[PDB]
Amino acid sequence: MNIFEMLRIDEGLRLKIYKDTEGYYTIGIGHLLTKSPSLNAAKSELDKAIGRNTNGVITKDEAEKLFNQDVDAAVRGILRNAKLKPIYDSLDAVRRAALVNLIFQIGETGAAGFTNSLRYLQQKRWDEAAVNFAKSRWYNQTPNRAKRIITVFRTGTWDAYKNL
Ligand SMILES: [Cl-]
Ligand SMILES: [Cl-]
Ligand SMILES: [K+]
Repeated sequence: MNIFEMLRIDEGLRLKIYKDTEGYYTIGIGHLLTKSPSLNAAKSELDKAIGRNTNGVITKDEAEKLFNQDVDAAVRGILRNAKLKPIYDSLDAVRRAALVNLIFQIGETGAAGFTNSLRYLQQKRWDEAAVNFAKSRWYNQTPNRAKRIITVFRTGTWDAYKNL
């Protein structure tokens, strides 16, 4: 288990544009294209991203390329965010992966509302952090995925992703 295998499980792989859990145009391994309701707008974003006129369809290799860029950028942004970097640095590698996964899904701005939960993680109050993370729109909207991420933050093990 590692961050890529973890996010590959949570996001799946689709080589044609599709709508994510929020209704937004996405492709590949959870690569958000745009929040716009315009398919054409999403297709333009895809072409920009891949570097060619794709028509809404990409290769597995291309999907993987954007995926690598997304995870890298996610970690990197965590490191530049003063509200997140200290949390990240305080955790072990397993929990760190859980935090990258959360940000990949909700974005830094999304995480702005997780100050309390993040603080419990920094305090290493695992159970409390877990309880706190569940009290969120994120949890309510994607509970199965959230449960997984929360168990990871709670135990520091990949048990929730085994058998997946
Ligand atoms: Cl991109
Ligand atoms: Cl879910
Ligand atoms: K997805």
